[PDB]
Amino acid sequence: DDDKLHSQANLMRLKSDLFNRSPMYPGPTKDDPLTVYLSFSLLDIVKADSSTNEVDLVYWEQQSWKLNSLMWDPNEYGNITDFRTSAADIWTPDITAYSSTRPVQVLSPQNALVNSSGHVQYLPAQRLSFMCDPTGVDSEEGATCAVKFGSWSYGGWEIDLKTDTDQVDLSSYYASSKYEILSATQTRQVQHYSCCPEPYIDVNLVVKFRERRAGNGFFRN
Amino acid sequence: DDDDKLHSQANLMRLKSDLFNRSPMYPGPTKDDPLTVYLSFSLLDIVKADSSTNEVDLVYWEQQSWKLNSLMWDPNEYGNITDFRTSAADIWTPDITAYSSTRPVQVLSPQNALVNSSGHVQYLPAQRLSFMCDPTGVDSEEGATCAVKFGSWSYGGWEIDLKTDTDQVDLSSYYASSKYEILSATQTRQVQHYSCCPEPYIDVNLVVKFRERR
Amino acid sequence: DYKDDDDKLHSQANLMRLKSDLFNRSPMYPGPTKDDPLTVYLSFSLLDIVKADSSTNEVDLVYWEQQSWKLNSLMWDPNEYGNITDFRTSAADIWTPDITAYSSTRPVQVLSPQNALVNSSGHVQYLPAQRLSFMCDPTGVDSEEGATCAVKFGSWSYGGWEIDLKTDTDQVDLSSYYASSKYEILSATQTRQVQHYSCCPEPYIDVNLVVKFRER
Amino acid sequence: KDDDDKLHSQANLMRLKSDLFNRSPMYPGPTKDDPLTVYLSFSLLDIVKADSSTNEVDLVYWEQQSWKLNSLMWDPNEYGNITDFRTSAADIWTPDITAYSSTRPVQVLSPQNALVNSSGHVQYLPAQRLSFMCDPTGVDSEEGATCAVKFGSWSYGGWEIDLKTDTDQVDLSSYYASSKYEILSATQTRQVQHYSCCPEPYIDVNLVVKFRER
Amino acid sequence: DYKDDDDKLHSQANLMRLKSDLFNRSPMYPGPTKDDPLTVYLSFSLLDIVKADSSTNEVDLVYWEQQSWKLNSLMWDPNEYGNITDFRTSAADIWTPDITAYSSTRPVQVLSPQNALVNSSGHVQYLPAQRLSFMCDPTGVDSEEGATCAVKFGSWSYGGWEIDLKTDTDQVDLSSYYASSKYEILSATQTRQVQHYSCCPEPYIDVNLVVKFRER
Ligand SMILES: *[C@@H]1O[C@H](CO)[C@@H](O[C@@H]2O[C@H](CO)[C@@H](O[C@@H]3O[C@H](CO[C@H]4O[C@H](CO[C@H]5O[C@H](CO)[C@@H](O)[C@H](O)[C@@H]5O)[C@@H](O)[C@H](O[C@H]5O[C@H](CO)[C@@H](O)[C@H](O)[C@@H]5O)[C@@H]4O)[C@@H](O)[C@H](O[C@H]4O[C@H](CO)[C@@H](O)[C@H](O)[C@@H]4O)[C@@H]3O)[C@H](O)[C@H]2NC(C)=O)[C@H](O)[C@H]1NC(C)=O
Ligand SMILES: *[C@@H]1O[C@H](CO)[C@@H](O[C@@H]2O[C@H](CO)[C@@H](O[C@@H]3O[C@H](CO[C@H]4O[C@H](CO)[C@@H](O)[C@H](O[C@H]5O[C@H](CO)[C@@H](O)[C@H](O)[C@@H]5O)[C@@H]4O)[C@@H](O)[C@H](O[C@H]4O[C@H](CO)[C@@H](O)[C@H](O)[C@@H]4O)[C@@H]3O)[C@H](O)[C@H]2NC(C)=O)[C@H](O)[C@H]1NC(C)=O
Ligand SMILES: CCN1C[C@]2(COC(=O)c3ccccc3N3C(=O)C[C@H](C)C3=O)CC[C@H](OC)[C@@]34[C@@H]5C[C@H]6[C@H](OC)[C@@H]5[C@](O)(C[C@@H]6OC)[C@@](O)([C@@H](OC)[C@H]23)[C@@H]14
Ligand SMILES: CCN1C[C@]2(COC(=O)c3ccccc3N3C(=O)C[C@H](C)C3=O)CC[C@H](OC)[C@@]34[C@@H]5C[C@H]6[C@H](OC)[C@@H]5[C@](O)(C[C@@H]6OC)[C@@](O)([C@@H](OC)[C@H]23)[C@@H]14
Ligand SMILES: CCN1C[C@]2(COC(=O)c3ccccc3N3C(=O)C[C@H](C)C3=O)CC[C@H](OC)[C@@]34[C@@H]5C[C@H]6[C@H](OC)[C@@H]5[C@](O)(C[C@@H]6OC)[C@@](O)([C@@H](OC)[C@H]23)[C@@H]14
Ligand SMILES: CCN1C[C@]2(COC(=O)c3ccccc3N3C(=O)C[C@H](C)C3=O)CC[C@H](OC)[C@@]34[C@@H]5C[C@H]6[C@H](OC)[C@@H]5[C@](O)(C[C@@H]6OC)[C@@](O)([C@@H](OC)[C@H]23)[C@@H]14
Ligand SMILES: CCN1C[C@]2(COC(=O)c3ccccc3N3C(=O)C[C@H](C)C3=O)CC[C@H](OC)[C@@]34[C@@H]5C[C@H]6[C@H](OC)[C@@H]5[C@](O)(C[C@@H]6OC)[C@@](O)([C@@H](OC)[C@H]23)[C@@H]14
Ligand SMILES: *[C@@H]1O[C@H](CO)[C@@H](O[C@@H]2O[C@H](CO)[C@@H](O)[C@H](O)[C@H]2NC(C)=O)[C@H](O)[C@H]1NC(C)=O
Ligand SMILES: *[C@@H]1O[C@H](CO)[C@@H](O[C@@H]2O[C@H](CO)[C@@H](O)[C@H](O)[C@H]2NC(C)=O)[C@H](O)[C@H]1NC(C)=O
Ligand SMILES: *[C@@H]1O[C@H](CO)[C@@H](O)[C@H](O)[C@H]1NC(C)=O
Ligand SMILES: *[C@@H]1O[C@H](CO)[C@@H](O)[C@H](O)[C@H]1NC(C)=O
Ligand SMILES: *[C@@H]1O[C@H](CO)[C@@H](O)[C@H](O)[C@H]1NC(C)=O
Repeated sequence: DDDKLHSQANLMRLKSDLFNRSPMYPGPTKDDPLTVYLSFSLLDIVKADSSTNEVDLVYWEQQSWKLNSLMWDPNEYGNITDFRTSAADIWTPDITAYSSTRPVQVLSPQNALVNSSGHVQYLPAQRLSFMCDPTGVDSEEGATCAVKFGSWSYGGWEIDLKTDTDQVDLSSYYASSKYEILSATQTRQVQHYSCCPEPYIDVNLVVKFRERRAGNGFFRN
Repeated sequence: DDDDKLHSQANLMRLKSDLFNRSPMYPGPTKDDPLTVYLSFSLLDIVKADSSTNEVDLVYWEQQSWKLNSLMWDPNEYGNITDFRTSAADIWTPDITAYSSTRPVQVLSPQNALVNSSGHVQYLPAQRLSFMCDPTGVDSEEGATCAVKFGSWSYGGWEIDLKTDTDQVDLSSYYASSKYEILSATQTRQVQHYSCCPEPYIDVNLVVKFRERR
Repeated sequence: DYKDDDDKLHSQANLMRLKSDLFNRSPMYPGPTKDDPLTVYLSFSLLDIVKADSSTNEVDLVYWEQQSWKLNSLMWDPNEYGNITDFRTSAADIWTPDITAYSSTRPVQVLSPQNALVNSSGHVQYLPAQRLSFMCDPTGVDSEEGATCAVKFGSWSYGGWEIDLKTDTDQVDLSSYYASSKYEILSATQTRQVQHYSCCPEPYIDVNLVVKFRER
Repeated sequence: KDDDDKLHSQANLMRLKSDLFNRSPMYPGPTKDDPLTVYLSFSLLDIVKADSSTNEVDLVYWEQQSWKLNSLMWDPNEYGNITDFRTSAADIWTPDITAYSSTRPVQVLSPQNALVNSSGHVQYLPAQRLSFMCDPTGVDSEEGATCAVKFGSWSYGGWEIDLKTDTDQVDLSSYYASSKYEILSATQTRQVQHYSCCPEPYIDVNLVVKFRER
Repeated sequence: DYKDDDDKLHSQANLMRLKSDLFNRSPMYPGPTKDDPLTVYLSFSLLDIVKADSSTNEVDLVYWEQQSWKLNSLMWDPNEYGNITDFRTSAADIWTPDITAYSSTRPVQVLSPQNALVNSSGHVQYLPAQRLSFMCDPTGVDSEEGATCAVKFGSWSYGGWEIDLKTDTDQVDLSSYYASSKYEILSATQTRQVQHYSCCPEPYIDVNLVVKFRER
């Protein structure tokens, strides 16, 4: 049972070495660029407001990246290959929804997973209000909306974005939602501004949805 | 007698300082240092059920308990203190969360925890929760049925194992004049597997059947 | 006069010296224990019943809650500190009890600066003004007999062997109640209660606030 | 060269702030032996909402507060002739003035910073949105509705803090011309309150506003 | 590449070194004075008119507000810092101006991470995205001429001798305005104004944002 206090001490020592004994990573630069992978799972479309043209979505947004400053040798740490930590202990990217109408709300505990090769996985669940015209949601063809995500302060030469797939994950979508999903895609886009040389990257989340019509009966999920 | 109670008070200051200021905070469980967390619910009120958004608002107390070796002490060195209350910010707490909440949880009680000499912690946040629920049927005799799963957000079953003492949600505090009456409320431990990973994942499924008070 | 100015200066330095000896000398009070229990006195003054929602069965109440307790670690000899017999300070500088409404439906909102009064015998007086939403069925509010609701207040984490709760009176103070409120108060009472549970030896104390009210 | 003088005046300001704030313990607040006079004045910006279902009204206003501390004085000659500065309100003591009949926490609409001058005067001007207890009945007639809310210290009696007003007329010059509600009059009046339990008098400023639908 | 990783490490150290020298090596900037006046450039990009409330005469606007200024104490020689000419940093790490909307009815809400760009000549660029409720009478929004509203922005505590405000253009940027908004913009202008008060010698500067809009 002295093995247990031992591995606890190894973890404590690892985090102290990583966090306490080095200054926090200052973020990416044009000389030290970063790639952030984004992926979305849509959970629920909660509300569509046709008087303001705002829609409210609940989703999980997976973010991952890699820092050399987060690497270690599992063998000096008693074979710890990964650990959970508070997101406040690490640098995280400034990714944001460009068309939000209210401050995004965080639904999940804010913690991340770091492994020995320096990879970070951060998966905040969020509630978002964003600009969307729901017109046609009460029909069978439904309504279509889009919101773009990306760094607020960094261009493409500092932070690049990529997605693993263009399919947004619907496997967790709430089956009894007021709204059913017809389709959801997530697409990397490159934009330029005349005033500036560098590219700007965003991931475009496009959702087609309609009012769910129920039969009379219990729909179980 | 009044000079004993000053020692008593100094004994706790000393115990608190020895636990909290001497080693670092517990950095969560690991695969080879896993932790069991007991979870149990007491439902207070169903406040609102919204047909327009399909969200329901529950008020409840969520009882969490676990045990840490680093929180143990010998009461004889501490003036026979067997336990104390402390701010929850002073201790590690599990990341248990409702998977299908639609709004940030609202905290209805001061956040303090009880720690006892064998290192067991008792944490009892009272909360208001909005979660995804379709209230249809709430006006029938059969009523409406909703489910919300709770568990660790970031830790798997090899790190945090999750348990209940009973599969019965505690109704003894449920508000008798609520707009909604409770037909049944259950809390069931479930084990889940993802094809992506060998690790089992644990949740407690809170299932509630309810209808408008008639 | 620079004699008056010096006087002012010396008296400020005295209060500063008192506060520094109390607060910066010994670690903050760790809270009460079985061997060192604390008595907390509660009293309520009702200000407005702002609304009653019959769709959710919630009521919103504005009130002032007076809390007071004594700590030996807050005591001083006024002779050593310029004849200061008391002072006002931020509620953050001192231990406060964990008293909470057991049947709130939303986090309680604090309406007043959070400051407390401390006296040389170690007594603390703290009067937060608050707005609370709590579970109440306001059926009958539209009839002469009115509606009745109750909410219990007490320590969330400390049982009766640690914190003992008491009331000055069993009569809620109505003297500051808003005369133009949508609801008039038929009566309000505040009563200490002691509860025991099969599971546990320790008694649990609360103060039970019962308000009977109807539309103006 | 010119950048040198500017650099010097910055150093001067920083030196003054350090001497005032870092080089001494903050003012403990007023006492019976060291009382403080606080000047209060109101400018009404907008009556936003009048809710007849709850009897609450929502006002946007700025509240001017000023007082003088000997411990904020300095000789401009030792400070590069700085006669005043702007500072964060957290850096200095501010009085506990409060609306006694508020129904929700006041919302702060302006950056919280104060102006301090060499003679020790502080000027602090928070812009606020306030919901308070008011019965709007009559708001739909030509006579209008009347409402009053009292402002004063929460924790200090008249022997510690004394309130004064510059004038009994509330400043309307900034009132929003297109507001849903028109102002017939607004007065701000110092009042002395007595309670049976206590020798100490209690001071407040009573803000009375007559208004009607525009 | 392994030596390529040494170079990245070195560049991280350079930036960390830079920030440490700017921030931890001096007391905070105390803000502007009449002897060290400051010019702030303001520009607006209109995003959405979310809601026009005719029962309260409040309108809710989503916009980006670009603020730019220059501090001598933020300058550095890139040659001493590995040729870094700019960096991003948390807005909390720097002084920021007190610019505020004078006719807001609710606290402004921040929609974007608060970080700023600083470059070697001492220029800062801060671009908060915000949602603002302000006093506006939406009458005529359902007609052809539409409705017209205006809100003034400027320093809350500094006069013209300390903070001067400019705009680069009198034209609000509409290129990002949501095409599907409930409301379409007929025009938006942003104009520097100089306010004078009888009581005071010092002028007070503001930027007046005027928006003419109607139901789509
Ligand atoms: C610190 O950072 C700074 C800023 O990042 C950096 O300075 C810049 O460095 C880069 C890399 O050197 C420069 O970008 C390059 O530009 C090259 C083209 O410019 C050359 O040709 C220009 C045009 O000449 C014609 O036109 C003019 C009229 O316009 C006319 O008078 C001429 O006669 C001629 O007809 C010319 O203006 C320019 O001359 C300037 O710069 C040189 C050297 O810097 C200097 O000697 C001169 O006196 C004068 O100041 C120059 O001759 C371009 O070819 C090159 O692109 C190649 O490499 C890139 C990758 O680097 C590839 O993408 C591409 O495929 C090519 O292979 C590159 O884009 C930039 O112009 C520098 N200067 C400034 C101010 O931005 C420093 O180097 C950094 N310091 C350190 C220590 O790292
Ligand atoms: C700091 O602040 C707190 C309050 O915020 C102050 O607390 C007070 O402390 C004093 C001193 O301990 C208390 O006085 C004592 O009271 C007890 C109990 O009797 C009181 O309450 C009883 C029921 O609640 C009741 O029997 C009594 O009623 C009668 O008596 C009072 C007059 O005292 C009268 O007003 C009533 O009409 C009744 O006739 C009474 O309410 C009492 O037993 C103590 O008595 C003895 O000791 C005193 C000297 O202390 C002596 O003079 C007597 O002869 C006797 O020997 C004592 O009177 C008071 O109750 C506390 N009030 C509280 C807690 O709110 C505290 O004093 C402040 N400190 C300082 C330094 O200012
Ligand atoms: C700092 C704020 N920032 C937010 C921006 C905002 O981007 C977007 O909203 C956006 C991006 C790609 C495609 C469409 C976008 N978009 C819109 O343009 C409106 C709508 C809400 C939306 O989704 C992110 C990228 C870049 O900053 C890294 C910006 C660009 C960099 C450059 C560009 O100026 C033309 C542009 C900025 O204007 C400011 C900068 O000037 C220094 C910026 O505010 C955003 O412009 C859209 C754009 C800059
Ligand atoms: C990090 C966030 N986290 C939240 C999750 C969320 O879990 C659930 O929502 C859930 C769990 C059991 C049963 C039903 C669940 N569920 C749903 O799946 C939708 C509905 C709202 C709901 O309640 C907790 C457990 C685990 O993390 C410890 C997750 C799984 C671990 C693994 C799994 O990937 C296949 C899965 C994650 O996708 C991410 C991970 O990849 C590293 C995760 O986001 C959640 O997936 C549902 C699931 C992970
Ligand atoms: C820590 C949370 N705490 C809140 C409680 C809550 O108290 C009440 O809600 C309550 C008390 C007396 C009478 C009625 C009460 N009540 C209700 O039960 C419903 C309604 C909201 C209400 O007012 C305060 C006192 C004590 O904690 C010091 C509790 C008791 C201690 C003991 C008791 O268990 C039987 C009881 C607790 O259940 C938990 C404990 O077991 C771990 C507790 O959650 C509360 O029980 C009501 C009760 C505990
Ligand atoms: C500490 C909180 N405090 C708020 C009070 C509240 O003041 C008012 O509400 C008020 C003041 C003057 C005129 C009318 C007032 N008033 C009302 O009383 C109802 C309505 C909301 C309103 O505006 C401020 C002044 C004094 O505090 C320095 C109080 C008085 C000091 C003394 C008085 O006891 C009778 C009175 C207090 O009751 C408590 C105290 O006991 C130590 C107090 O809570 C307030 O009483 C209204 C009154 C005390
Ligand atoms: C400190 C608070 N402050 C906010 C003010 C508020 O500014 C405005 O509201 C404003 C400014 C320019 C033009 C129109 C303005 N305005 C209005 O006045 C009403 C309407 C809402 C609006 O936008 C900012 C500028 C200056 O402070 C730097 C003020 C002026 C400086 C001077 C002026 O006194 C006459 C005036 C102040 O009254 C207080 C001061 O006394 C020291 C002030 O509160 C604001 O007056 C509008 C005005 C001062
Ligand atoms: C510390 O806490 C645990 C529970 O959190 C206590 O364990 C209990 O032991 C008592 C023996 O009287 C039993 O009532 C329970 O069955 C045990 N708990 C559980 C969950 O089964 C332990 O005794 C506590 N130590 C004390 C009280 O000092
Ligand atoms: C730092 O940023 C400033 C702008 O904030 C840049 O200065 C601008 O340069 C452009 C192009 O020459 C000119 O229009 C003006 O001289 C500047 N604009 C403003 C607002 O002053 C500058 O390029 C940057 N400095 C360095 C050296 O990188
Ligand atoms: C860490 O995570 C990355 C991303 O999934 C993975 O490719 C890598 O193999 C992991 N490293 C270790 C040692 O676990
Ligand atoms: C305190 O009071 C005593 C009288 O009891 C007096 O002699 C003394 O001067 C006072 N102390 C101060 C500092 O005023
Ligand atoms: C400081 O403020 C007061 C008014 O509050 C004014 O009378 C005075 O002139 C100012 N400065 C001084 C006294 O030098």
